[PDB]
Amino acid sequence: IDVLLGADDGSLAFVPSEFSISPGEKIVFKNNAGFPHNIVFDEDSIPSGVDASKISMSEEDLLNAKGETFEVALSNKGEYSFYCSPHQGAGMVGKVTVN
Ligand SMILES: [Cu+2]
Repeated sequence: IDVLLGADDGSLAFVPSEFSISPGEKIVFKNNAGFPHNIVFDEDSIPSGVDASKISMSEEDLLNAKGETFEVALSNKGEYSFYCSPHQGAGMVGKVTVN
């Protein structure tokens, strides 16, 4: 599935920000607008025994050009909360369920 970082009007949002995938399905996060952006999974808000480090960016890492992507595949089922670190307070957060 594809997920925009930033809406086409420059809003600080994931598009879409809530979605479900099947296990081992890849997510392509693409830098669209209002970057730099990143994608961090909340270590306290993912399925038990998942290593966040394996599925996220560092808080200190950035995508800073139009069309940079980050891709991940999730296999444990459950809900995964993520955010963009610099824009978290703007409300650039999301949630995926692996079902
Ligand atoms: Cu952002």
